[PDB]
Amino acid sequence: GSWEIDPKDLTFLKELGTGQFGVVKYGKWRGQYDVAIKMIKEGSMSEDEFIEEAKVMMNLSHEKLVQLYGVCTKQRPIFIITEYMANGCLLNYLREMRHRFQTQQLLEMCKDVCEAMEYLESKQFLHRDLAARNCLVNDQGVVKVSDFGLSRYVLDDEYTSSVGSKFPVRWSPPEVLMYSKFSSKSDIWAFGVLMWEIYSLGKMPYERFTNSETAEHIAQGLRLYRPHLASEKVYTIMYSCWHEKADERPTFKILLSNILDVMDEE
Ligand SMILES: *CCC(=O)N(C)CCOc1c(N)ncnc1-c1cc(F)cc(NC(=O)c2ccc(C3CC3)cc2F)c1C
Ligand code: NA
Repeated sequence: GSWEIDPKDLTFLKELGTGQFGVVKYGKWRGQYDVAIKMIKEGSMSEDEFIEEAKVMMNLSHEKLVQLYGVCTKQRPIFIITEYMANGCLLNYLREMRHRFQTQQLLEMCKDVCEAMEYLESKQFLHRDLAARNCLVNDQGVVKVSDFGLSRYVLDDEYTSSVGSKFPVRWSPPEVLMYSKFSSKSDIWAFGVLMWEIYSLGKMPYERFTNSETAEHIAQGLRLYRPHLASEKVYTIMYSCWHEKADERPTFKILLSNILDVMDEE
């Protein structure tokens, strides 16, 4: 009935880990509904800017998005209440079950993310930090996209600056690195890297390079190799995401149609 949640309705049960804004806890809303509670660390977020734009994020609704339930702002620290995902982040899930993953399950993961991204693209809403660490897995093995657009409110120069140690260089196209030009085509690039993370079973992209060496090699035309579990058709799809020219990259609508074609073929 309102996006402002009463913190007295929340029960804190277990710490889930730490994100870009600090501690995130698992809990219950009104003792029944499972929730993730982000406890926004002091000085980690542009809180006023986030609160002013929160309603747009609140209205984003799709089955493949980790839902934003509401906020607790009449306090300090503020809370962000989200959908809880029982299997945690995709990156750790891939690493934990690595040699038990089948190619059909890997394709299904790509499809789930692609559907979420096709929806964000239709809303002209940028994720800005799409990667396996920012995708979550529910109890049914469904992959959902998490923390879309939250990148904009980070107060941490190491993360927001392209020359910073926490900036997601390995998921960034050249126009983001050089010109800070974010678009649905920069999310396309990150999605290609994410497909590679899925098919490589959670390997770090360009592991033999530093962040600076990655940016340099990519600018010179180097691309991620075909993972062992990726077929020629799967590699063609992820590779199409890495066109040097943003306008020559496919849309998420085109990517989804290509993923469904591979699914129907196998
Ligand atoms: C990858 C490891 C892992 O499993 N983690 C971090 C736990 C996932 O836990 C979780 C669950 N199970 N459901 C919903 N939400 C979470 C969650 C927990 C956590 F500790 C951190 C986060 N992520 C963030 O808070 C986060 C990360 C990155 C960014 C970048 C600026 C965009 C923002 C942000 F809020 C989650 C989602
Ligand atoms: Na192979």
